[PDB]
Amino acid sequence: TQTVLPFTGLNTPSGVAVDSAGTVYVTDHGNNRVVKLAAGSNTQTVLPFTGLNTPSGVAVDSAGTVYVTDHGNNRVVKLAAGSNTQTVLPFTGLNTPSGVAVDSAGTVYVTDHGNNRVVKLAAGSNTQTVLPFTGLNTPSGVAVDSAGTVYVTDHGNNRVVKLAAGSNTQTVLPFTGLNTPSGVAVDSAGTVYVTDHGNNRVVKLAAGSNTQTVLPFTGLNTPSGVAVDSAGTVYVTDHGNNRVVKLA
Repeated sequence: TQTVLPFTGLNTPSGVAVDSAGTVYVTDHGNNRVVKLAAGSNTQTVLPFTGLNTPSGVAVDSAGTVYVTDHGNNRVVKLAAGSNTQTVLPFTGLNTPSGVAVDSAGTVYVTDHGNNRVVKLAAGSNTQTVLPFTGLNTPSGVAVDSAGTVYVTDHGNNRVVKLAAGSNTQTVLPFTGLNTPSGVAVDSAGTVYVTDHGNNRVVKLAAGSNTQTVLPFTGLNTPSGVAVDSAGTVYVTDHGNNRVVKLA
């Protein structure tokens, strides 16, 4: 049984993320803002980002710092926890950052939609590293697990790829029948979840498995972002329906 979250006033929402407290963050892309809801509350909070233009992905780190990708201004911005200071991360050469993820060490991973690459920047660094994915076509969703394995939605090629921590060669995950997929997420068991945008469904694949499961969402309409919390609850931005839904 899915539950609709009590967000209000969303338009064409994009990324979703969930922090360790169960607080859910949504990129309300059509309104150039990020909104959050705490577990159990009915009051949503608009975050103090300024100057966003066509945001898409959102991530939240351990300390509560929020990262958002911004298509108009072609940048990734950080909203500092507490101070609420907004800074632009010093990525270089982006053409339209799509997805963002942050790992336990504060390293920020971004999909570079126009340049068919994934780039990462450690905390406070002026060195960005291009990850050795190959043959991507308009990558969008990205996620990183506690091991450092990176998962990328290769949107143009209707597939999901991973680069395991330690490896130099990507693996194509054995998802089947995806169509223009968008968001991706990974839980602490290594189960991967993907928004199969073009077939209105969310699909999941347990670690080391070859058999995917279709999650029992209903009435999704062109879904976009996906996230999973520490209890296994899956959150999907139901983009075409201007809402966010969750499934325990």
